[PDB]
Amino acid sequence: EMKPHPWFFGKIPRAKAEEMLSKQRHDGAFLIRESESAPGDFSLSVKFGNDVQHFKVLRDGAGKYFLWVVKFNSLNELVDYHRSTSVSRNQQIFLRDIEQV
Ligand SMILES: [Cl-]
Repeated sequence: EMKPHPWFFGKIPRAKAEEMLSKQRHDGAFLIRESESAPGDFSLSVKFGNDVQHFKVLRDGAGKYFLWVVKFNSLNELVDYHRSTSVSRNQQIFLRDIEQV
């Protein structure tokens, strides 16, 4: 019973993603947005404690997506990968869906 993903927020400003995620209770709560500072690139924003961390979604020459090293044919696969491998090199932070209304 296929539903849209609760993590894609399109073109919300960086600050608005911070505003929204700061109200989430659980570390790893996250969203993918379309960067305003680098149009055509995506960004990943993630709740951690009293902070919101931002990551560039990077592309290889073939248009595969990655944060650090492991890359995927889709944002959806990148997201899913990072539900169980940390997005961060300084903390263990695993992507989890927002609590949505
Ligand atoms: Cl890990």
